[PDB]
Amino acid sequence: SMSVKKPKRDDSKDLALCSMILTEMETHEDAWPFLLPVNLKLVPGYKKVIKKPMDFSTIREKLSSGQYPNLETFALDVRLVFDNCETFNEDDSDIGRAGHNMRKYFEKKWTDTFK
Repeated sequence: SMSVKKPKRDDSKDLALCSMILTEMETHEDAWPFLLPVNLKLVPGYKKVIKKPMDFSTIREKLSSGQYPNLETFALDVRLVFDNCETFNEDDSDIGRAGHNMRKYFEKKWTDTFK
């Protein structure tokens, strides 16, 4: 509360470390469904159904331009990429499997880097 603070966690490396995680996600072989925004002119249903589209290139631009106020808002956009994927794609599809694999990969890197 006022004049009552928990000990200050060192957050000075968060930017760099979120960048590294995102590089590793970008270079995974199963990243291909997630590298670029879904083309809303060419994919029927996407625009209406997915209220908040997100992809790796859009996270990379937000990160590089100081649009993430803290590491939680960064994790929320990465998870949004996978939650979108699950909303639109069957589990038993190449893209559906890609999303589950990438989510697992992300979550482990997140815990190992920060928890």
